[PDB]
Amino acid sequence: HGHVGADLAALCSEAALQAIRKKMDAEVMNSLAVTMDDFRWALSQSNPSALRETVVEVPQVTWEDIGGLEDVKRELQELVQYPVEHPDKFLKFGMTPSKGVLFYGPPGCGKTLLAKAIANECQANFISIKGPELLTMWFGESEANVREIFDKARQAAPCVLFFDELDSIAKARGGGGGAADRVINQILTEMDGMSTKKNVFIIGATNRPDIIDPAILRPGRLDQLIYIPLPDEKSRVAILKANLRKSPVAKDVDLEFLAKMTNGFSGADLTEICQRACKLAIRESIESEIRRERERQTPVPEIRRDHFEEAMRFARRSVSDNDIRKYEMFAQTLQQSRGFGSFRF
Amino acid sequence: HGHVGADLAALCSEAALQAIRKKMDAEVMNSLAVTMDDFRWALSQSNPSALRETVVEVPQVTWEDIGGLEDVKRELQELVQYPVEHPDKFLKFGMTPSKGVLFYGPPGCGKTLLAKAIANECQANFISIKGPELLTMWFGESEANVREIFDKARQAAPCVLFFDELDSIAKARGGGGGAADRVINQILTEMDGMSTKKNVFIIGATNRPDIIDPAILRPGRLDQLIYIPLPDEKSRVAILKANLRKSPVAKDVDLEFLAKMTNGFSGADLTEICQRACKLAIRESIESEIRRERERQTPVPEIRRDHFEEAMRFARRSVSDNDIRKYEMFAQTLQQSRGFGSFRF
Repeated sequence: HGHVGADLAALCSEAALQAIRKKMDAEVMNSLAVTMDDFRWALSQSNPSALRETVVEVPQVTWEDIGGLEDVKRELQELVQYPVEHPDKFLKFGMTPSKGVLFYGPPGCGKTLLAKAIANECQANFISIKGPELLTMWFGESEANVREIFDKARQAAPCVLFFDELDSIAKARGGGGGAADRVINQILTEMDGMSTKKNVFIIGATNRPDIIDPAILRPGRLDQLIYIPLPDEKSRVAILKANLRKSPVAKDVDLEFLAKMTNGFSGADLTEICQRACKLAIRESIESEIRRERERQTPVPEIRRDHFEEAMRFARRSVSDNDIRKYEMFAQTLQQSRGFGSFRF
Repeated sequence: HGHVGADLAALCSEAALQAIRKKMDAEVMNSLAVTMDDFRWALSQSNPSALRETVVEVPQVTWEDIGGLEDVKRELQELVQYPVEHPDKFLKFGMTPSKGVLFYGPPGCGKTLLAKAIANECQANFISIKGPELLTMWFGESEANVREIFDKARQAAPCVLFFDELDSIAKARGGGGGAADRVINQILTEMDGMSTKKNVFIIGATNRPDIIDPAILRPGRLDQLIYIPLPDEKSRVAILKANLRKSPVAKDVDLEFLAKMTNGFSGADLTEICQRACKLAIRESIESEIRRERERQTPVPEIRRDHFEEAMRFARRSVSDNDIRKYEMFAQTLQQSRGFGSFRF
């Protein structure tokens, strides 16, 4: 990751030289074996340069890592895919495609992997602007490097410009102020700049949806807001299956049972359940090797479900019942139907 | 109103003597004509004594004056009628009938006429304890006259003890305090005292549901809370029809059109629409009599729909969009389903 072609040449170079300095003696030269251990050493000792240069890439989440969220899935399809994959209908009905949408909800409930998924269906380059980048632009007073971000979105079109943690700045000046940050204002300017063409969609997501600039939520700007709740039972069984993918997990482990036990568990907590089960399998397997080598020389092939019990004993429902309460209060702050239901004639 | 049998005898006496002092001359004595004008004069000059003695009476609202509120109607039936009209099933399933329920919502949206209606189906004596009575008990430090109210409910069983404006005291000490009022505590004592038998149901209703004592909302006490929203289109067409009942209203007036125009209008505002239409019909009819008698001697049979236009010009949606917002926030403070939906097995 963060490896340009010259970095890859350096990687192959140092791996081949690790093979050379592993052989360590002319026919033996031709019999060199560049084995995966050499490439792993080269990776552990490779200094890449292409970090801090944000990568545009169609991500790999495929909407099955993020299960559930079916109405949110329909809104995201209608907001991203329909403008770009069926653009004739939009110009037929005269609807301008929406410039942006704004996720909100509990932290780490599958918001980043919910814009990657729709960027994957859209086959659009995904540009994630994390919260530290916005903060860095707010502190160096370099509020004009978000012109570069939007320009990079323009060249890398179609896009999903995931302004992750859009309320980082508002948290960073909690309190003389009141609205309209340094670089939030530049995001507003360069968001009002581009037309509804060029298929660049800003999906900036906020943990705290009330402290944000209310000028962001104006129409034309990120006017659609989409509540991303805590995972439903389908959503968190898909989350548990996705976090445990590529990891050798047992057959007698019942992942739907785990997803059925865990009600208020955010997606990040469901990762930390698996990352404390994998870690505990590491501990047991390493201890197995240790007491084998010291005694038997002189295996835990899979994460057994007894690891998903003593690992799940340290289960912290990280988001409170009063955080999601306030997110619901903001949610039907945005719900003001109020009697215009059954509008018939 | 407020007339005991001795007061009715005094009423007939003064009406008959008004007939006597209207005749004002023995055969003419037998030809006295006690006409309705004499009874109306007697009523206008009758001093009744039975006021300030609260009346227990099966009220006349019949659930059609309060239209709509269908789920609220089902909850009130299940809470009042089913304990008293089908009590075998409750002792079969071991369910104790709930001691009380607590309405809340926007002021004057049909909360008083929503406990009268269910007291009418239940055919239960309806005891309305208005907010000034609770305030009077809180100021005189006579917090032991609510023992008498509950005792009167016990004798007048089955009851609907509508503790109207239960949060009068909490408004009267808005702010050193914090909870547990003088006579709210006695309401709690005599509410916990009576058993689930005797069929006495407390339906105390609050405009402000958050300032009330949180010990009221404990189970056993007024644990069920029922949101009484602003009238729906069926509800406010029934309200407009009920307020205009006994008043001569035209045929070309379209009351469903009125109820369809008025979205945020509380029930009290829909009364003041009709009580400014009736008042303007009074003005036009009286002015008709005035310019007839001064000129033609020397009719507005009905409230025409041109009165319901210039009367509707002075239409004040009295409850704001921020009051009902807070009532909805309290309502989904009482909604924490949150993932236990689709609890299957």
